[PDB]
Formats: sequence, C-alpha cells, structure tokens
Amino acid sequence: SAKDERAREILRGFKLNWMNLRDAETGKILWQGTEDLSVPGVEHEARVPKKILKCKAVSRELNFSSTEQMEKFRLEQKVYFKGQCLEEWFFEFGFVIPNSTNTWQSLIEAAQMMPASVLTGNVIIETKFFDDDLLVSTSRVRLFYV
Ligand SMILES: C=CC[C@H](COc1ccc(-c2nc3ccccc3n2Cc2ccccc2)cc1)n1c(-c2ccccc2)nc2ccccc21
Repeated sequence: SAKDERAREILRGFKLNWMNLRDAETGKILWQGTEDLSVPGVEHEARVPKKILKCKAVSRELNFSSTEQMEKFRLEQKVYFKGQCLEEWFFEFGFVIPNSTNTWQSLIEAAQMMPASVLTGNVIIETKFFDDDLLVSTSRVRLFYV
C-alpha cells in the first residue's frame, strides 16, 4: 500500500528527542528522559516517582523532530494494568513542517488509583502515534513507581 509505505517513511524520519513530566498544579518537574520511548517493538522501562499518582493532572513537554510533513500528528494512549485497559487519552498536535523540531505541551488529566506498591511493574502505557488515521507506530513503556 502507498499508505503502509508512507507510514514507514514517517517512522524512519521521526525521533522523540526528550520529554519532561510536571505536576500541573506545582509546575514541578517529576520525571525527565532523553531516550526515545516511542521506538516500537521493544519494551521500554521507566522509573517514576510514586507521588505522581497523587497528581490531579500532569503536564507533558515532548520534543520531537520529523523529516516528513504530517497533516494531523496525534496520539492515542492507554494505561494497562495486568493486561486490562483502565483508561485512555487522546492528544492532537496537528500540522508538522517537514524537517522541523517541535516541542508539544499537553495536560494529562487523571480521570481511584490503586497504591503504587500494587501498580509497580504491572502497568504498561501503550502509545499509538498517527498522522490523521494512518498508524505510524505503537510503543510500550512498563512503569515502576519509586
Ligand atoms: C495524570 C495521570 C498520571 C499518569 C498519566 O499518564 C501519562 C504520562 C505520560 C505519558 C506518555 N506520553 C508519551 C509520549 C511518548 C512516548 C511515551 C509516552 N508516555 C508514557 C510515559 C512517558 C514518560 C515516562 C514513562 C511513560 C502517558 C501517560 N499515570 C501514570 C504515570 C505516571 C508517571 C509517568 C507516566 C505515567 N501511571 C498511571 C497509572 C494509572 C493511571 C494513570 C497513570
């Protein structure tokens, strides 16, 4: 398909350079990393402070570069606990200039959370990156709450 070829081209030109997460109330930085957690086909791991589970909302800064132009870059993301999706989020970035580097800010709302001790190692966040309806990649991060 021209569409599958196009998906592979966008993925080939894409890199997530760095990402931060903040308490949306505090503005305090809770986690940061420079590892591209969006790379597909390998299970990524992340160690995050357990106090993040007590935030009402978390603010994400995601810096990415893309050789390919995209009309409607967006994400759909799910939290899975032992295999079961507990919640889903949708975020839209929109147009991406070819060969651009971009910082995307998002406010992620928590929608009752189990304790960190129960969740740790048993949560996966699965993120699907799309351009409009074309699925570009699917990646997964297993979470440890410390
Ligand atoms: C305000 C709710 C707290 C938090 C919210 O969720 C997210 C926080 C960051 C992301 C996220 N955006 C990404 C973009 C590209 C690639 C991966 C991305 N992720 C997953 C991620 C990002 C950074 C570190 C670890 C995992 C996705 C969801 N959350 C977290 C959580 C805490 C810290 C970091 C990530 C998730 N674990 C939860 C378990 C049950 C319910 C909600 C949970």
